[PDB]
Amino acid sequence: TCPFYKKIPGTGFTVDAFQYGVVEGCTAYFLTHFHSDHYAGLSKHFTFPVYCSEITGNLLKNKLHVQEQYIHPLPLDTECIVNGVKVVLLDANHCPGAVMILFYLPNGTVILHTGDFRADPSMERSLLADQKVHMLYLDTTYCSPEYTFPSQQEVIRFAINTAFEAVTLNPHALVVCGTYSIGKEKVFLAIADVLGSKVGMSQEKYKTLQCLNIPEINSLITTDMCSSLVHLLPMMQINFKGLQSHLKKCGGKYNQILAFRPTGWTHSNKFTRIADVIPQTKGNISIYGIPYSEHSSYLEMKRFVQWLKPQKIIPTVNVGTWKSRSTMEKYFREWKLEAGY
Ligand SMILES: CN1CCN(c2nc3ccccc3s2)CC1
Ligand code: NI
Repeated sequence: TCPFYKKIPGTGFTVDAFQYGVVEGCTAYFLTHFHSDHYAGLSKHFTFPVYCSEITGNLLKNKLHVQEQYIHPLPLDTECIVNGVKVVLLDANHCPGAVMILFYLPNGTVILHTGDFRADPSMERSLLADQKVHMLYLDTTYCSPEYTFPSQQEVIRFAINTAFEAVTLNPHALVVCGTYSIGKEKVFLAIADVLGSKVGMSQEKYKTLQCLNIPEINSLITTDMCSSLVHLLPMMQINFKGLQSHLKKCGGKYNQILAFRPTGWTHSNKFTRIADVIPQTKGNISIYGIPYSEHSSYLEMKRFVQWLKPQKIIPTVNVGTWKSRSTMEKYFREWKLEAGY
């Protein structure tokens, strides 16, 4: 059964609620983004209206084979009426196609649902500017002060400089990058750009990327592995065994692998600066864990919420334990007392 924090009161709407069968009273199902925990339950047999971004709709049609008659893409930054209620989709700064949803309820209440997001000061100059928001359904993934990590720009500078140095020292080195979902494409695109290569990948991953409206994508990616010196592999293969096995398949073209595992936050962020990050190495294979996050840091989350000044916050992540709920509630109250709302 569908939990309370996925229902929008005063409407027939749910958000990211496809794994609960027919939700009683639901006339429109919104999907914030194409990540499996959020789309869980969708398929070609789904027969209710789904509202989403254009990019999310391309993935629904081509990857999940949802019938076109049920896919309702909406443009961003545009007031739309859905089943008698005004809504707006805003860019979430998460993965491609990810949105936040503003709902203007018939009674005058305004609700913002962030979906998954990485809060940024640029959101302060979206259509949110000077918009009173009564209720905030908040991506609380990293809602504790220990969760620190660098900017995406800093992480990409590290990855580009590391890959360029390694391949310039050894032109027979291969670069490999792990993936298990959409998101974090800048990691492999930026490395391939500095090396003068297309990114090589499976047919299935190529299909996924073809759905993402990335400018000049045909110039950047390929299924011809032999033509490419930056390869994408499943995240599960980014280990010494998996990479040794891959190197064997490359027909003596390469004698070294440099691999990247984009993660979220890890406990080494409590000790080691991005500049000082070192790999794990065995023989001619080295593996870097890089903290490329598509969720708000604690500090980014706190700034956004203190700017927005919501009357009530409903967490959508870390909801399952009393300890995590109590921790989040304590921070919301600190933030409110500090800023005066
Ligand atoms: C059994 N543990 C319960 C507490 N835990 C977390 N609490 C929060 C709160 C806010 C952000 C993240 C977390 S993780 C870890 C698991
Ligand atoms: Ni997500």
